[PDB]
Amino acid sequence: MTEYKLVVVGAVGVGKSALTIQLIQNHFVDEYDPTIEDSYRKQVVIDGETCLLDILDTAGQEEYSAMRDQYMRTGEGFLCVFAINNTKSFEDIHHYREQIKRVKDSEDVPMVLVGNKCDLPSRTVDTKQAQDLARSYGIPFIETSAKTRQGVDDAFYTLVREIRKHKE
Ligand SMILES: C#Cc1c(F)ccc2cc(O)cc(-c3ncc4c(N5CCC[C@@](C)(O)C5)nc(OC[C@@]56CCCN5CC(=C(F)F)C6)nc4c3F)c12
Ligand SMILES: Nc1nc2c(ncn2[C@@H]2O[C@H](COP(=O)(O)OP(=O)(O)O)[C@@H](O)[C@H]2O)c(=O)[nH]1
Ligand SMILES: [Mg+2]
Repeated sequence: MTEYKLVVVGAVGVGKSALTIQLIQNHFVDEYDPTIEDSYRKQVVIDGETCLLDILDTAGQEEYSAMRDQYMRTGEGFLCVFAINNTKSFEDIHHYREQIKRVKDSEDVPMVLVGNKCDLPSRTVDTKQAQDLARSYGIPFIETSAKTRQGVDDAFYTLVREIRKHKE
């Protein structure tokens, strides 16, 4: 197996847990303890490669430590998640990218921008806005629904592809 260490980041309530559990366990959790942080492992084939995905679903308080810095820099690629009905979560993306670039000490870290909850009727964050930000960082952008499972496999598999590209 090729191992890939993925970290899922973004504001409380954007659906980091629901995206992870949809990929790992194939069901939608309506309630998942917002404070619970953990890593989940999944064997999957991506473009014919047998991959062991090790996925950190981030949680807890805004706390900076040498320990947390160390845990975060073991990530090889980052899923940067906002909700399409949460303007603040979209505005917070830059902050998360800056903390990733800081602990990785690099301007090129594999990353995918994810707009989650695309099943929801009214959006406050337009696809074009998110596309614009993705093009600026030079990363892929995908809209997902942890609820319907739309885009979920594609989001994680696209991040693995970015990590492969980075390896060259
Ligand atoms: C996240 C993250 C994170 C990385 F992506 C990379 C390296 C990190 C190193 C660290 O020591 C700490 C973090 C980290 N951990 C938690 C974090 C955390 N919490 C509270 C909300 C939910 C959570 C799961 O994101 C955990 N929250 C934030 O920023 C939240 C905002 C909202 C209030 C003001 N904060 C600053 C901000 C902006 F836009 F300026 C967004 N950062 C965290 C962080 F950088 C790193
Ligand atoms: N409608 C809808 N609700 C979602 C989606 N993803 C997550 N949720 C809900 O949004 C809330 C927060 O999700 P959670 O995964 O706990 O967010 P986290 O704090 O980022 O882990 C929960 O009530 C979830 O059921 C989605 O794609 N569509
Ligand atoms: Mg969660």
